[PDB]
Amino acid sequence: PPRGLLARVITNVTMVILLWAVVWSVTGSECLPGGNLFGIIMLFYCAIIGGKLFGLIKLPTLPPLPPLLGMLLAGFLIRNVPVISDNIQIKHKWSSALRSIALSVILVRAGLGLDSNALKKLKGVCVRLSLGPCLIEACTSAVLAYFLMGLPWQWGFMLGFVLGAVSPAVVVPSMLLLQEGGYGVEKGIPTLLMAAGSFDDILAITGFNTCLGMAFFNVLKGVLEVIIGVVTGLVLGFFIQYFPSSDQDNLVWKRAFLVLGLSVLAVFSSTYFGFPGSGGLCTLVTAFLAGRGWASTKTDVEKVIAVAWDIFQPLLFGLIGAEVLITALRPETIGLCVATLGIAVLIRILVTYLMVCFAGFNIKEKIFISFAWLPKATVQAAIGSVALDTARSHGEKQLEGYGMDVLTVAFLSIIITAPVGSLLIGLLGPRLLQ
Amino acid sequence: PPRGLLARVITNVTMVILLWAVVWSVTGSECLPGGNLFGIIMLFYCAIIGGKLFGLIKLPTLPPLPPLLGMLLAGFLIRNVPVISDNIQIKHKWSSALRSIALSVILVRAGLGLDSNALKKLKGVCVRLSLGPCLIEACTSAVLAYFLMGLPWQWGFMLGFVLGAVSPAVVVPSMLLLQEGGYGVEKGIPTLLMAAGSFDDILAITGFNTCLGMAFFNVLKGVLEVIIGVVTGLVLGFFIQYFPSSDQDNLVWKRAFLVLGLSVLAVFSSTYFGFPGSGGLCTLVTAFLAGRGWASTKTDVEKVIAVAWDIFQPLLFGLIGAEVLITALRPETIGLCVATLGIAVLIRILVTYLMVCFAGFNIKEKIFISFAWLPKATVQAAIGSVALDTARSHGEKQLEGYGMDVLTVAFLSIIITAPVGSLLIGLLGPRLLQ
Repeated sequence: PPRGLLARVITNVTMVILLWAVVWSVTGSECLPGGNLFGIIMLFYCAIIGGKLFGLIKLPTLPPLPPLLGMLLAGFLIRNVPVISDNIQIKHKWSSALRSIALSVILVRAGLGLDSNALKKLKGVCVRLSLGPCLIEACTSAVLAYFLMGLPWQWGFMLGFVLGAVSPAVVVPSMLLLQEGGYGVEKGIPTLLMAAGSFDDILAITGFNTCLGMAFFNVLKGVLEVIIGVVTGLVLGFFIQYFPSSDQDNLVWKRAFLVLGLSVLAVFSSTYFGFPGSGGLCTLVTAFLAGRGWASTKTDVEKVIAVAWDIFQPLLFGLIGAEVLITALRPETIGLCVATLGIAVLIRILVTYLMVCFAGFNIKEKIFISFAWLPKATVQAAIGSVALDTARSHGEKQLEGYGMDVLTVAFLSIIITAPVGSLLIGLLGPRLLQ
Repeated sequence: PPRGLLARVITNVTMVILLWAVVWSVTGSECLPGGNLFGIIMLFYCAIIGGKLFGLIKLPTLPPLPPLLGMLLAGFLIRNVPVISDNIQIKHKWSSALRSIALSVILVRAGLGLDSNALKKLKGVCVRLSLGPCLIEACTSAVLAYFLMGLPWQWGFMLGFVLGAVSPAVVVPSMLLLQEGGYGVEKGIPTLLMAAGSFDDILAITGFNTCLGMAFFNVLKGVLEVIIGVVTGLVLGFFIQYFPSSDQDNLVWKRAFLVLGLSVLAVFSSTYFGFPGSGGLCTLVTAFLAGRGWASTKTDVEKVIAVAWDIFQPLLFGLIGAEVLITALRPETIGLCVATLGIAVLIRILVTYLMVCFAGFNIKEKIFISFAWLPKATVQAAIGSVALDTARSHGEKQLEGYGMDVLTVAFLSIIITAPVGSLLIGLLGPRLLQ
């Protein structure tokens, strides 16, 4: 009599090797332990098992253990071991492309899940929260960094823009899960945070690019990117609410690919044209415009996108933590960098609390919004790599040394504020605004 | 208001180009019109539309037009036009690999649909039908060709083996439709023809290889191929009836994928090792062992394999008909080749009729069996291409001319007897054994 315990494993093993051989025939060395495709699958599995372990094995009693910490730790262990990192290697273009795709997935889901009429009721708070804390934190961090490390204003201002950048990837999943359940009456608070933390990305890169050029105009170029992004999103919006009608079938599957596929294509086309970052605004506008014109087909396509986002979630964080090979063990008095990021994070809490004292937020809503700007994600990692690449083209040792310090504080910030911030908002949601 | 008729096409077009752009990013090449992957998709679509046109627009009134004729014409047009020959091209390695995969699909489906206890009731007639008419037809064709074309016995014997060959790639779909429909009482007649005309490929290639070596031992090697195939099939048979059990879930998809993958792996492993054709019998034995196990999910997985076979059927015919550019317009007294082909077909009818006069087949069954061995398939094309490759390595003008003549008659035979034979058996099914 066959045994189910000894038959499930055998069947799965045979299926895996059979599928492995098929891809090996069409690719070759990629499926070999040393290759790109093999590394992506192994990194995907490593991130999956890391998330499961962090939350089901050693989870804390009262606060559930978020999988974000496990994903970053899994990527850190993979890259920071020469024998392990030898087999799994990923090209820079694939890492950048996967980052752009995953970032587009979380943005379109936020726009699709955003509630209408929220902008009309309160738009000033969203604009002030998008511009206010980002500029104040960058200035305060630059001043705090100045006269402490010795680097000039060109490096100080550049570090401030990189350090202050709210990341949609780490906040949107928290808001949508909270919004689906809901505590009390959600008066647009989840929509306010989701929309506000999107325009920040454009300003952060625009300031970073302009400041980088000074260390080597672009201010007007960034404005054109915002204008183009709105126009491109608006044009694509009318072609998703009109061509797909009730006459067509398979509405759930057909239109989910359409909105997601155009979102990915828009970002790559904008980046290839010469003005990156306009795609991030285009997908949000396209998703918001589509929701305006959907025939109550919101939750139908939300489930498909949610599954797609859940797939890319381990993949996105795995790439972020798998690029710390250079500074694996380089003790260079990192305590000073901790103080610089810690003060700026502390200032970030205070300024965000101040900006939400106008109306509506009486007592508890101020605290939740202030703590919702803690986590950081790929946005810092992408610009940080670009700064290193520009530095290591015609720069001498001093420029290389300064660039290394920027990487250390930027990587450390993602290690600290991302899992703690995501964990804090998860447990404080049912404990602050219920 | 949007119009569904004018929007469905637009939605489909946008989806296709968006999906096409995704492949462009993943694959650095093969996406342009000059790529081989683009040609595969075009050939697949051209064969699909060709089959639909031949049978739904200009179909004859009483006899339905089979799609086999349309597939051959569609492939012929693509290759036989100079401006449509260089823009779209397909490499030889992919064509050879796809032929083996398509051949494996029809073999496993034929074995799965085979009726149990059919071999035990009458196996002598199956062996005689497999060996008798095939060898006699090859000998008669060589003698008939001799004293007519002037080629020596080395070329005459090789032509006879290539000309005389029964392939299940065409007859099995006709038999399965007959089995599914049912007329009167089916005493294993469809299964008898499928089983007898399944392992004849091994004998055909063994004779071709033996004759090629003499024209440049193999008999002993061919016997070993049969022995290895039976042993591999027997061992693999117990691994599909035991490991996949009712305890697991999604048996329909899991078992169908498992048998398809193992069949492909066995054929590729045998071909790469140095003895091609052994995997052809191995999948038949493996399917027979799976059929004898009686998993009770035959019809559940037959539909899935039938859909897969229906997908690969235009692809297999498209590759065969896309290698006729060499002999597009070469008038070299082809009437003699037609006469030799007609006599060989006439000889095949007589010998097949003689071998089915033992028992059971009273009047109508003899006619059906004789007409069931007329259609031919890729078996001739594969060996014919090998003969051309061997000829064009150290051969002079006379050998080159002889090799071209062998291809012309072989290509002509496939063009004639395959669609006419398939059409003839299709209309005679409900009119002979009713």
